[PDB]
Amino acid sequence: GLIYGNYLHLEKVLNAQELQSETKGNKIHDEHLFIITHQAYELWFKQILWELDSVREIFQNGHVRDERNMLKVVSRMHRVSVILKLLVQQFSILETMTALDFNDFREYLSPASGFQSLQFRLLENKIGVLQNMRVPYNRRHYRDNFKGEENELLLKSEQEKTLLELVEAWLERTPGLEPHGFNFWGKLEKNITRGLEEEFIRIQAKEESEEKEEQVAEFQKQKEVLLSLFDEKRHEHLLSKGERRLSYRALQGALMIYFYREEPRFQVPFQLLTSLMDIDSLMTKWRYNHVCMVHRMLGSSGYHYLRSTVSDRYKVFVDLFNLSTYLIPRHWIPKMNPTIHKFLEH
Amino acid sequence: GLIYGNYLHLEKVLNAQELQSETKGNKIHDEHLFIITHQAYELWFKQILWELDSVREIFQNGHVRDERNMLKVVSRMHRVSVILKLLVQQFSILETMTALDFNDFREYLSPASGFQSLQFRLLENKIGVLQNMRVPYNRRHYRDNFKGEENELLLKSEQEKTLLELVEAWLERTPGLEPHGFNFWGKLEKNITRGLEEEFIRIQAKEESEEKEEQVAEFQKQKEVLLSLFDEKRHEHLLSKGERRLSYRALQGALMIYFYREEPRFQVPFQLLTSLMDIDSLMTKWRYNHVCMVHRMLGSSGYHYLRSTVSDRYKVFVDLFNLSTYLIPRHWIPKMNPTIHKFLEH
Amino acid sequence: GLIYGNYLHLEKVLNAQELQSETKGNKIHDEHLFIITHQAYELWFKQILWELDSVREIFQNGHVRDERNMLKVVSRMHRVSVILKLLVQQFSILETMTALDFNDFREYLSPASGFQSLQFRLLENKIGVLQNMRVPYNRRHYRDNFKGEENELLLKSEQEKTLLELVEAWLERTPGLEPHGFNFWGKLEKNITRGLEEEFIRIQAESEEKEEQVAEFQKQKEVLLSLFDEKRHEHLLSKGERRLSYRALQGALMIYFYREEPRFQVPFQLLTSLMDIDSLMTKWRYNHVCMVHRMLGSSGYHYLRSTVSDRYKVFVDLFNLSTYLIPRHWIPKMNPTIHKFL
Amino acid sequence: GLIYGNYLHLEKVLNAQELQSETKGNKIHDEHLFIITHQAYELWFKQILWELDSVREIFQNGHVRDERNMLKVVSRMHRVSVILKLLVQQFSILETMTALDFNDFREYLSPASGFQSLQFRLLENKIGVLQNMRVPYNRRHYRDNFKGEENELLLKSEQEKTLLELVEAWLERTPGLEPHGFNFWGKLEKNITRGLEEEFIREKEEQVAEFQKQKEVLLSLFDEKRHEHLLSKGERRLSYRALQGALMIYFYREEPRFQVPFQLLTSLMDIDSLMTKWRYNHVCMVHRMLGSSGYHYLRSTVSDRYKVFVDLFNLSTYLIPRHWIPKMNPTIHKF
Ligand code: HEM
Ligand code: HEM
Ligand code: HEM
Ligand code: HEM
Ligand SMILES: c1ccc2c(-c3ccc4c(c3)nnn4CCN3CCNCC3)c[nH]c2c1
Ligand SMILES: c1ccc2c(-c3ccc4c(c3)nnn4CCN3CCNCC3)c[nH]c2c1
Ligand SMILES: c1ccc2c(-c3ccc4c(c3)nnn4CCN3CCNCC3)c[nH]c2c1
Ligand SMILES: c1ccc2c(-c3ccc4c(c3)nnn4CCN3CCNCC3)c[nH]c2c1
Ligand SMILES: C[C@](N)(Cc1c[nH]c2ccccc12)C(=O)O
Ligand SMILES: C[C@](N)(Cc1c[nH]c2ccccc12)C(=O)O
Ligand SMILES: C[C@](N)(Cc1c[nH]c2ccccc12)C(=O)O
Ligand SMILES: C[C@](N)(Cc1c[nH]c2ccccc12)C(=O)O
Repeated sequence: GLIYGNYLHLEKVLNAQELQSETKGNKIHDEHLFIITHQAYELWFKQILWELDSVREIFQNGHVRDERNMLKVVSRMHRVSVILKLLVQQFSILETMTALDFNDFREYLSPASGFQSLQFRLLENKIGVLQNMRVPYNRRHYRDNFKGEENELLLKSEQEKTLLELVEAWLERTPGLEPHGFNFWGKLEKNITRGLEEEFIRIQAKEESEEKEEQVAEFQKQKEVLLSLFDEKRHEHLLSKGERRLSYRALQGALMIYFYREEPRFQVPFQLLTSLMDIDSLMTKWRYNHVCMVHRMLGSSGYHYLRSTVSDRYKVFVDLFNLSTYLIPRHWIPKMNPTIHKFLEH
Repeated sequence: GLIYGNYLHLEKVLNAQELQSETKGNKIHDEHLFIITHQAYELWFKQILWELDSVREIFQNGHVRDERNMLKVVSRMHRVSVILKLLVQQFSILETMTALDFNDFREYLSPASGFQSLQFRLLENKIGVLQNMRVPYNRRHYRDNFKGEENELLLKSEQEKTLLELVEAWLERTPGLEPHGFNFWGKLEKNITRGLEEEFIRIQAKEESEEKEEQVAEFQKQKEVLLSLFDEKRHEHLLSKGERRLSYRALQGALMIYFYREEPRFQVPFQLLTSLMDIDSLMTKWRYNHVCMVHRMLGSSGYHYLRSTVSDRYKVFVDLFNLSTYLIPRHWIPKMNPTIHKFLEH
Repeated sequence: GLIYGNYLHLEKVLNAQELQSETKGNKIHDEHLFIITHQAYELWFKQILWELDSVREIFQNGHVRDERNMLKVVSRMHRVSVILKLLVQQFSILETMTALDFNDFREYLSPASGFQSLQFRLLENKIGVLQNMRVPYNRRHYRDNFKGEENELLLKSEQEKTLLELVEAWLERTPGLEPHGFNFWGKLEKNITRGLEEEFIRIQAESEEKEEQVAEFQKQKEVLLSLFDEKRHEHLLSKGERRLSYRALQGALMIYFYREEPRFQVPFQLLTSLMDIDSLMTKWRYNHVCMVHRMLGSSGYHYLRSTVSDRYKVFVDLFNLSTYLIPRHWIPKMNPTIHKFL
Repeated sequence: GLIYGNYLHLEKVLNAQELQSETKGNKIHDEHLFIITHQAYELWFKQILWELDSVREIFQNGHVRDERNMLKVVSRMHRVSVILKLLVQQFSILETMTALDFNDFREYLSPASGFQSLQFRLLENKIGVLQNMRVPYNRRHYRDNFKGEENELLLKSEQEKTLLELVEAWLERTPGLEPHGFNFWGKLEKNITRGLEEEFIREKEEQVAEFQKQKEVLLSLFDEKRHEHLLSKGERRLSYRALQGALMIYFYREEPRFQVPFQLLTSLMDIDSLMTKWRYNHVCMVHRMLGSSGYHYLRSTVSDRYKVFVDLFNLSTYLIPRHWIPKMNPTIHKF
């Protein structure tokens, strides 16, 4: 019969700790911590990949089309964000190691680095970090540090469909964008154009003041932004610059879901969007906590490379965050009368 | 040169995941989570054992006598409590698994259980959980479930000196208890006896009242407690009953440190005492969070056994917690005379 | 315009700290911490009541009948559990206060206690802690400590519909229980009866294993069939060992088993959140007890230790549905025919 | 006798919630959360100020000279770190509010802002954030937004001695720096110079290239003028002597007299870290709520211009082999 230690293959897991300081005849106690910490990180990366790959497959193989599967999708994404939340907290363990003490074994580590985490890279890639959007380290590609089946895996990760791509595809199919249907984008442009007109009238009416002057300038700004939403070419341009990532139609789908999130069919889809943003947030918080530690340990340069990874260029779903820019009054939102509610009702 | 994956023997760590559901031709997704969670726990237990064993050795080998080593001792104990804090939070990850989903692979796990965690047992033992006071599960001894070098290791863990025993030894050597020296115990008994007398007079003077009675009743209770501290035989009795764990002299040492904690030589010792209590607390919080989950997963015998492990019967440093019972007014505390104070400097 | 400090009425919030040790001419530093900690707890209790009362209203006014409201309901319940998670962590702040230091101002507190938190009680009540099932303190009822409008509010809180009651009501209306419809309960009894038989046949196929298998089977059979004894339920209900109506229990199990069906996805989330709130409330109680121990020693401790029991778990029924888990293949197949109803 | 609600003045605390959305006849549910969150933050800031001011006083009144007070000092600093850790987690509560929902009451807030947290500013100042090194928002001074007793308090907070200043003073008095005593700085320069030479005596090019880099850094430690210059720029904060005291404590931390002082240094760095983490978590949220200047201004607060104890972090840069560290034989350890 099956025993715990065997079920968990602890013969492997708990015989994987080799202090290099010890191997070279100068055992340093805190090296053990350094080893375990990373090994735990790698376990959890493996788990995250497990969840993420599973969700990619649900999209890739069209199961997501069957909306019964949305609960599973959101659960696993949420689980990823829970794991990441932990991985952030896990830095607290390694903060128990002083720089002075780390200094006593750092030499036996050269020339190895976290940079060589295949899994971390797989994770970046599978979520949808693009190579053109990557900061080079020492003017080199991240993959040039990897060889063999490893380089092969990393390629597959780059070449196979990312979560971003798969979500984009799914977002494009969001119900309500059909011009022959609810014509969301049309109704939205109209309602915003109308609404803005109304507002300008209001402001013009205001008695010549400095508040008014301010309100006028504000209006100009908002009007610009709000209408920029309907400039597909602006989008295509911002896409090429990598300031956006999602297709124009995917963006429409996402905003559809934002605005109509209470409608039954969009309740769990809205949760998914939230979770995708959570993953981006937590990944960046991981990067920041990593930076903050490397600083404490090595001083001021990897530090600056790392500091550069704490940017929106590494946020895959930055588009979802930026939909907050285009928030309008609720009353401007195209009406979902019972008439046109049925298509979003399950 | 050295590569990350090799340094961390990831060839082992990341090839230790064997879904039994998959091995029996019915892969269940959430099983992977269950495996990784446990594997992470076991990594961290290993680290805790590493820290704990190191601190045990510092005591057993008299390095703790050189007070330079106190910083190291407290840091590592604190590190243990930081890890435990994390392990408690780690349950949040496994709470992402529904009971319904766990039910879909629980069959392939029989007859294995967490009970078979050698390391968890080693940890209990090395801290100082006593078998005499271990709740039996289904009329079984915990060790009877283990065989081979495992059973051997568990025995060694039981027989070799525990942290409690080693701390006890060290506490017995606490400066200030010397009757021919500061005579803390003597001065304390005197000051308490005197103080209590004084209070009684205060109350006796009061006029008969329900208040007076309420006060007299309280005084009797306090007097009882405070004086029970000087009944060595009561202690020896409670020791045999396992309601206390520390020698009478170790108890004196601990209270010495509590009362004079601001004195330089006692500052880090007091920190150590705090950390020992923290470890007990977090260990029991681990047990409670484990229970809370087994309930959500299996419903309500195991559950009840587990609920019973969340008791003071498992609290190794219960004596340190209970020194709060014997708090006296500050002014009752034997004054540290300038000459005397010298013995607590470095 | 509006100023931050005024918007937040900080003239009140940040002039509410009066050290009693200082008022009596012996200021103790750590008293300040003790005050702030509690004040923060109370702020968050107020917020929890705000969320909880809002959700109660959505149920009581029948808005929950319109399923567009489910996202809001689950978000606010989830928000409650997030606040509670914080309130648990908040104990870590007060653990920075030593018992020795607390001892230096404890006297100036008498005879006040956390016990007198009106809000904590309102929260217990509004979730659905029953007075009859409350552990007595000092051989007396919790409310005897309260007077005036406070006692009045506490009564209202006890008498007005609890979250449990309102969820019960809603669970009773769960689709699928209709005997004329999917007849879940019927199909379930049948499928379990059948499934158990099939297992016995497997088992009937002598060994140590066999001995074990049959013992397991016996209990499982007992448990699973006990589910269909409405009388046992009504009995356990009167004993307060269960809380939900038998019909509500059917609704809940319906949702468990068919949770992936779109209409049940967010409802299942709600059930999970209700259990989370119970769990976190218990974790708060445990962390409270653990601290009172470190501070006062060894007995309110014992009273408190008694509050960490199933007597205080309002949705214990939802936790215990794990007992009645069956193989997936036993679950009545959700008719593609009528699937559209769900 | 005393009642809980009265002891805690809950008549004030629990009657301080005024939804502006409600005051203007359009109550929005999530506004309540926004209010409470901030109120909780402010309570905890008050507590932090209480701890911090107490520690400042222990330094300023010379009690820290009596080393029995070090336990109290480190406990309270650690307590600050624990509160800050909580305040970081507290953002998770407000993350339960969607941008869509926040949008429904944001209007009733104009023109109010977190910027106007007197306490947050008092906290920045009392720790030792320098005004000249503060990034302007909208080409404006932070204090310009405050008037009355508030502006007065903020000034006092700027003018009275900061934690940094008080720690600096104390670090300068670290035992061991006496040239006539252990003569740490000399022993250090000597041992380093010697060891570096030996290394030179000993890919090879890259190693030599690295050695040159190393040597540069290590020797830069003894350039008092470089330091004084970097000090005036505000790229460093501590006096040259305080820096020596700190490094003394780093290297000899195991020595009993330095055990708790080393803990203090660690905690000062922890407070810097946690303050920055607060700033970052605030940013990461304003982004999800407002989208996009504020975000970027805030991203600028995650600069080391806001790290008061940056000197303590950077002592990791000047790390030598242990065997280079001047030996503390008990005779000269007697202290
Ligand atoms: C003492 C603690 C640590 C130090 C000093 C440290 C140092 C560094 C440095 C300097 C780099 C930049 C590449 C290089 O120059 O070698 C780096 C990158 C990295 N580290 Fe760490 N690290 C630490 C802990 C960790 C931990 C716990 C993880 C967990 C897996 C980790 C994972 C990584 C990863 C994945 C990268 C590449 C990041 C990217 O390219 O965006 N490191 N680390
Ligand atoms: C699905 C999650 C879990 C379930 C259902 C579960 C179930 C159980 C049960 C029923 C027991 C009591 C003994 C028995 O009946 O075999 C037990 C004990 C134990 N479990 Fe778990 N467990 C879970 C997760 C974990 C995790 C994450 C750990 C991490 C190491 C763990 C470690 C243990 C240990 C060490 C014991 C023995 C405790 C003692 O004897 O004091 N379990 N578990
Ligand atoms: C020094 C810290 C604390 C001590 C010593 C303490 C002590 C006690 C004691 C002894 C009781 C039992 C009733 C009594 O005998 O007076 C109690 C109950 C209670 N305490 Fe605390 N407490 C502490 C912190 C807190 C905090 C931070 C809260 C936050 C609100 C709190 C809330 C309560 C509540 C609500 C009760 C009633 C609980 C129930 O009946 O189930 N206490 N406390
Ligand atoms: C909906 C949530 C929040 C939003 C949208 C928000 C927005 C902003 C913005 C845009 C700024 C930049 C200054 C300005 O434009 O007025 C700011 C600054 C600030 N916020 Fe917030 N904030 C939020 C929550 C909080 C919370 C919970 C705190 C906690 C008290 C807080 C404290 C501050 C502080 C202290 C500043 C000034 C920071 C500095 O100057 O470094 N905010 N906030
Ligand atoms: C396993 C092994 C090593 C690491 C590191 C890591 C990375 C860089 C390190 C280091 C540890 N100790 N010193 N350095 C020097 C920094 N150099 C190295 C590369 N060239 C320029 C920067 C992090 N995680 C690990 C896991
Ligand atoms: C690895 C493997 C298994 C586990 C468990 C665990 C423990 C008990 C379990 C279980 C999983 N699934 N069903 N049970 C039945 C409980 N019974 C068994 C003994 N007789 C009464 C209770 C926890 N962690 C694990 C790690
Ligand atoms: C505000 C004020 C006080 C509290 C307490 C609290 C409650 C009871 C306490 C206490 C603190 N310190 N000692 N006790 C004594 C416990 N018993 C003794 C026997 N008679 C009844 C009281 C918790 N939160 C508070 C907030
Ligand atoms: C109480 C009241 C408001 C706040 C904010 C806060 C600050 C600025 C906000 C906001 C909320 N919502 N929108 N803005 C606009 C940002 N503008 C203002 C200045 N001009 C450029 C940026 C945070 N905490 C609060 C507490
Ligand atoms: C049938 C569909 N699930 C349509 C779809 C796409 N994105 C959505 C978001 C919310 C609701 C529905 C959708 C599909 O084609 O996947
Ligand atoms: C020399 C000594 N380390 C003395 C000692 C024992 N316990 C203590 C507690 C606090 C301070 C000192 C001690 C020893 O005998 O180990
Ligand atoms: C229309 C309805 N909301 C039906 C209902 C009740 N409970 C449920 C649980 C899950 C799904 C639907 C329901 C009502 O009658 O309120
Ligand atoms: C006597 C002294 N406490 C000297 C002092 C300053 N910093 C220190 C650090 C560690 C040890 C001692 C000191 C004082 O003058 O305050």
